[PDB]
Amino acid sequence: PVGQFIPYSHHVTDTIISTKNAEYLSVWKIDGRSHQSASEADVFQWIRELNNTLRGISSANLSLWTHIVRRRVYEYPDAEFDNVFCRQLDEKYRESFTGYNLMVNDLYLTVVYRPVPDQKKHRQESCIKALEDINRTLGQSFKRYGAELLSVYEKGGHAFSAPLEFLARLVNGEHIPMPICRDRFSDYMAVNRPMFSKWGEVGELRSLTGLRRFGMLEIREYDDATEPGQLNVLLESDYEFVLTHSFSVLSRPAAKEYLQRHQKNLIDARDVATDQIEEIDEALNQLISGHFVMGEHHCTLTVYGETVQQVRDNLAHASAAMLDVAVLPKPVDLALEAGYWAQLPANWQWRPRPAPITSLNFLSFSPFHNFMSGKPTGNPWGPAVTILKTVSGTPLYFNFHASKEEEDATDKRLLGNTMLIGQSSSGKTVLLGFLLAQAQKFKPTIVAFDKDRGMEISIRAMGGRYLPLKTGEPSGFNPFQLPPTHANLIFLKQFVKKLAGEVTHRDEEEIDQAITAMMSDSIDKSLRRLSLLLQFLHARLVKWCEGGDYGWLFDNPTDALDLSTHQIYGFDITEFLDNPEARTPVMMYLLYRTESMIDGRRFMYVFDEFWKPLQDEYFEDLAKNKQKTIRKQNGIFVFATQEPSDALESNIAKTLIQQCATYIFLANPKADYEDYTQGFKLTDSEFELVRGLGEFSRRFLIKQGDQSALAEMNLGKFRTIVDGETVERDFDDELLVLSGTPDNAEIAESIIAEVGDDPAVWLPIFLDRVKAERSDVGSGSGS
Amino acid sequence: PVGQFIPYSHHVTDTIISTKNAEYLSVWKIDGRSHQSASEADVFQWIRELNNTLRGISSANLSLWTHIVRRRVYEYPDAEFDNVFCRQLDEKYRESFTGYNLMVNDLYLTVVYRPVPDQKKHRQESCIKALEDINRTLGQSFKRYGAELLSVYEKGGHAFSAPLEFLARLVNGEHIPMPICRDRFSDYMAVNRPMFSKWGEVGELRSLTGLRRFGMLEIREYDDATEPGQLNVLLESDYEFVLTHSFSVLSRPAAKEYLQRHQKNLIDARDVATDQIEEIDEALNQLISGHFVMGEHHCTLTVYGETVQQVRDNLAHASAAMLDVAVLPKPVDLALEAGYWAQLPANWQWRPRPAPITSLNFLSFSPFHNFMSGKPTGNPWGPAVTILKTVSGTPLYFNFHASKEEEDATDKRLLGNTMLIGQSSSGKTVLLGFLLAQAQKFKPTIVAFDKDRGMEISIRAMGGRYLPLKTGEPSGFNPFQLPPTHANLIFLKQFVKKLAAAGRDEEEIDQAITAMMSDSIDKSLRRLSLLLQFLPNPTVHARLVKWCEGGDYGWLFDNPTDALDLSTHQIYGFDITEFLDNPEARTPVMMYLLYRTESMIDGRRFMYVFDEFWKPLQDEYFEDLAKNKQKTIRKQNGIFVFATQEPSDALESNIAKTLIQQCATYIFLANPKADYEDYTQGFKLTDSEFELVRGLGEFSRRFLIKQGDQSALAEMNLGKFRTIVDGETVERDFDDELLVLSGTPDNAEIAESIIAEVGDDPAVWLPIFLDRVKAERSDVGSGSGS
Repeated sequence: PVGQFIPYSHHVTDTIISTKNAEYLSVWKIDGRSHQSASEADVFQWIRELNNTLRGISSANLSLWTHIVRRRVYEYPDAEFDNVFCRQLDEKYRESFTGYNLMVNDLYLTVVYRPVPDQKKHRQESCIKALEDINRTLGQSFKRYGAELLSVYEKGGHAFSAPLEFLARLVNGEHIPMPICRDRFSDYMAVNRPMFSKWGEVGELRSLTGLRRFGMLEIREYDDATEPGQLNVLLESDYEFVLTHSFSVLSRPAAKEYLQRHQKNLIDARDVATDQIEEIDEALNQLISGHFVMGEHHCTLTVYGETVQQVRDNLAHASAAMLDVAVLPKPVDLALEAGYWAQLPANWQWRPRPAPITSLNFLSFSPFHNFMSGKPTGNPWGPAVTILKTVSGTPLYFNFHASKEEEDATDKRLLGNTMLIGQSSSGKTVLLGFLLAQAQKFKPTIVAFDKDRGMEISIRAMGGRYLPLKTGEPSGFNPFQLPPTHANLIFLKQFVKKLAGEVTHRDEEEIDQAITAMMSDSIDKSLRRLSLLLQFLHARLVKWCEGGDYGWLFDNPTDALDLSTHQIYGFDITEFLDNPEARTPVMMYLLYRTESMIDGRRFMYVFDEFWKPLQDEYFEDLAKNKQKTIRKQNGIFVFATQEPSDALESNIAKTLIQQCATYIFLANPKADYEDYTQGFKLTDSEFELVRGLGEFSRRFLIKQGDQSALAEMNLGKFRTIVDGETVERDFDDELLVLSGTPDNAEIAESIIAEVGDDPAVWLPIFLDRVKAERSDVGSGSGS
Repeated sequence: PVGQFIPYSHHVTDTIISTKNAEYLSVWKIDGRSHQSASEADVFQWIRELNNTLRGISSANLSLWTHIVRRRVYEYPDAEFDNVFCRQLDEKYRESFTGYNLMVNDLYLTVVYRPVPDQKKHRQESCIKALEDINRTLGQSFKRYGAELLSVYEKGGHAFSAPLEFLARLVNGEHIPMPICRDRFSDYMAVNRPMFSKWGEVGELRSLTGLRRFGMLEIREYDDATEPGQLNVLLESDYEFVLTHSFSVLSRPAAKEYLQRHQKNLIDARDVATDQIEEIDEALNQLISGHFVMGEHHCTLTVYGETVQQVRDNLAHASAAMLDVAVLPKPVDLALEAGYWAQLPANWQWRPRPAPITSLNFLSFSPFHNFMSGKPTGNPWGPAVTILKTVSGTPLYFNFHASKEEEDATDKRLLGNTMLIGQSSSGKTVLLGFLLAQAQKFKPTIVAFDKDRGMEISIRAMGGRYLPLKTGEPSGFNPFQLPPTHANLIFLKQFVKKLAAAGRDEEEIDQAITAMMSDSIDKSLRRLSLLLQFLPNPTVHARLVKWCEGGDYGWLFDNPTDALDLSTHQIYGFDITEFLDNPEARTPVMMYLLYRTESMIDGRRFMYVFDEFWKPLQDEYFEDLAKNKQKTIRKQNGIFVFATQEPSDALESNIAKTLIQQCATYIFLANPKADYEDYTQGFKLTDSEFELVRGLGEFSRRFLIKQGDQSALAEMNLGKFRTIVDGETVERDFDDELLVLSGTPDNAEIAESIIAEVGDDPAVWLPIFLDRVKAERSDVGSGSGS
């Protein structure tokens, strides 16, 4: 049958998996350091640190199985928006990938402990303690690597097994979420059994997504040298394959005996003393000195597909890309019937060929892969944008919340803050408008604070509120002046930031309590109450000058209910570089209102030049306490500053950098310098990349946690429906997200003054008309 | 398994590999000598020179194994052009090759020294010295044979050891690049494992690319009367075969004793086969003097294919083609298995029948005769173009980077200068355009100096500039001379070459003119106008103004700048049509053009193109800068290609003879005139190659291509149609012979139309205007006048 060939039986604890041969397993899901944004000394230092780690995690009680699974992305739920602009953008982006081969490649590392009644239970508990020590040391040496211990999807429904299903994805060919029952896992739990041909050419695998066929390659006689990332040319890899590097650790005297027999072979060659006995004696010296640790090893690449000519084509391309880098893959005959059963990490019996390798040549073969999202689908929301063009590589799946320095991981969901920095108008607002437009698939309510009349047409076409501020016109927000919790506290803050220990600090709290007790008795009084509050018990200055603050509650009604009608809200903080005269009270009560509003969804506070308005100590107290409370309770801050080396002088910017998850560096030219390496936590290669992309390349360095790569937008794509359609250029709905100020501002104002409700169906029609007039007559006629 | 049948062990030195029985191999690749160019009686002289070499290194430790491998060439890449006209020409030429005679054959020779603890190391260190001596001898003897000693290939990505890959090709069936590693080669070479069954079955070879089958033919006859090319009739056939000849040298007592045994059985005892007893006595005295060397020799023909009826058909067709040359093949039974392991050059065990033959009957059965075929890959650039219609169908794979007897040091990549010889432009311009398009395949920086408005449509459609430079139109000023880069020396040389024509060393006077000209820093047309309006204050500004003629339209001086894409292109062209000396017109404009285009690109693909190359290079400055420019530009990846209309007029000069001496690929087009003591003296042909060039004809564009020491005829043949395609609606080719051939009244009107009638940078105005050329000239042009 099939159940005798798969050795697992979960009977111990969360991370450890027992079996019938009394072995124990523990699976890690890693997404390692990117192999595109680092120097050669950095990857050499990484391999040296990993070898110094694995030198202690040794001594014959260990088997490490590194799996590199390149898999299609069937789990991605591309869905609808229920507004026509964002659905049009999703349609253009989804069919803007003309054969991009959307595959993601995750890593796994299986740690297997094998030692060689109540005493057997004691030995089992000793293996549990020993493997927990191994897992603790491995997690302490994988802090840069993003290695989540994979006993993490527990208690979903009725006790689902997370160190399982990866051991199903090897054996079934599809990620089936395994249930834990009081039974054995080898009975009939692994459902989709594969079958083999009688000659052993290509095996078949009857999954639920369709019948597949697979072929394998075994690596033998690899090169005597070892590049650190030597076999990373199989990550582009149009294969949907599974790579398995098994290293079962041999002890020191067993490895010394193996080199003794190898020297006996190389010295008793029939009159060919090939002078190769000078590096194996050096290897014996490194073994006795303790610099190495050797063990048995086999590498199997199982490439999947269908229509066996295509499987053989993939096998031939894999053999070509392997022999390019000086390893020799032999194909497999009927021993493939054992080789797939050598895929599982409890398979010393059906092991194809145990080549003894040193640990440096094992870490040099599986060091780790390029950059993707560690959770493509599975975030606290859905995946925001399937960003293409990690440059010559996989997709991105850009998320606002990925990871951070994982200390005290409990009592928090995930840090979600992002810093979308870049040079002034060099491709910042188009990316921010695109991300805020694409994020609407799981219903957030974004609140934006602009730089200078930017992102206007995007938020206005999304259905947003977007009041544009001018401070002279009476159309503006009014002081609401009715919280029945700490009206005295907000009267204190209003008095001190209206006079602008402010000036003398003499009994202003008595003025606040007097105006509260004389005016508010108790609830639901109108502009009579607001007029008493404005008049008597900005303040003295506008009271004696009559000019400069018309936009506040100066015979303006209580516009306080306007935070349940729309979803996107937008305020222009353009003419407010004169803080703390005007910018900090306005944003003080705006952030007061919009922080009293928390609707449970992702409240995305979008800032443009966040260091400009937040220049008061009240916003420092908010950037401590409110930032902790909002990044706790399903809130997301999206900053976009422009001059970060001019922003780094304030400590508010420092404490907002230190609590920010994902960074985007867009178009920083050579005018900026080595201060990206300190504060922003970069290496030298990442700053070299962001300075070497140039000025008008419109691609950005994305960095999440300890991973970094590049990303583009690719606004040139076309599709083929039956014959090859026209080139779309992604230029329809591109001037609406770029937000050129005069055309979009004038036409948006005039056609919200022409048709009443804010349209997604009628605003871009005449917006397209008024943009096409300029873009056709002004740019084609005169030459 | 198979690891006991394939006898190889580790590399011992750079070029010598080992065996599990302590034999030492060294693999040469022999780009063999071209035999269908001189095959009257010099073939016997080549065979006698090779036998006089092989008698020197007789050395009964030795065993030679030579392999003729016909391979269906797959490594020639598809040519992505990123153009429209040149891509159309590449598509038309690629569909022009349905001529099924692909399969380049390459010839290898493995020298196997078989030497019959620390003493074993001494044995190895003596066998290395002996095989290095034999390698030096065979290198000095195969100098004209295009030899290359296959070394350990020190950078593929780490180290890739490539005499081993050919040793893989005998056992695997494809060029598998075998990486050198910490394991003997007997355990990991045989990737594609063979299979054999029983009586009535040919061998199977289950490769990853597809299933293959193979049969074997064994040479077993008592034939003596051999010719030096008796088995090159298979060198044009289509089997994808591997033909192995093995010759292990018999020792002198064993050779004399077995020759005594065979002569007792043959030339004596009352039958004697009269009269075959005469050669044996003098040959026995020659063997006691060593003039013969007898050796165990066998030969197998492994014929590859698929669909075993087709393998049996190819075996029967090879049987007929070898029965044509009085050789009797035999099919191989179950000993095919052993016979397949008879191909690897360390197996004296699995040999079919080690019958002894002499050295001349081994060097005559398998000499290094080869149809000329260039490198498909491996050249430092991309391969240029394949051209068929050579000696018996096999393709050529033309390449500029072909070796020579020069390069005493291996400093540059490969010598790559080329020149065409032909009279009256008899289809020269079409060949130069057809080479320029397939050179535009791998993006070069072409600079051309055309003769009389030729190559103008090809350059203009290829993304070129093509200054007309003519003293006859209402326009014409295209020269600037304004910014100085090598100011004092080069503009001093240009001034003294512009004014110095009086019959007297005005060098310091011109130096003071340049010193008063440079006023002061970074000046424009104001500075050039100051240079024009400097006072006379003898050889003076008078002849300068009167030999620019005043309002210098055809001339170089008194111009504005023409700064428009002088460096941001890929193809530049100039004309020297109305340029002849007295007055000195052609030399300063050529000096200025070579000076400005010297430092165009230092490092990437550069190709100087010259038409009538002996015409501008006449003065002594051109000799000095030609020698220095060759010596410093051949290292900086700048190759040349010349073309002349007369051989004898080009051989009249001396610096032109120096440039002839340093070329690397000659293409002799067509000469019925054929002055005898110029082709064989200056351009270095033999007598039979010159007779070939004379008998080539006068209008057909069949040309003798000679590169290295190989020579073969070729025809580019852009006049051939086809018979089938996927879109079965049209199967004839007609175009692109009227755009590269570039008749000057067509090119003048194409330039006038691209200036005034339409206006376009790329080749997008072309095809209806090509109809406006062709159909309009055929209907209302030549035939119907008025």
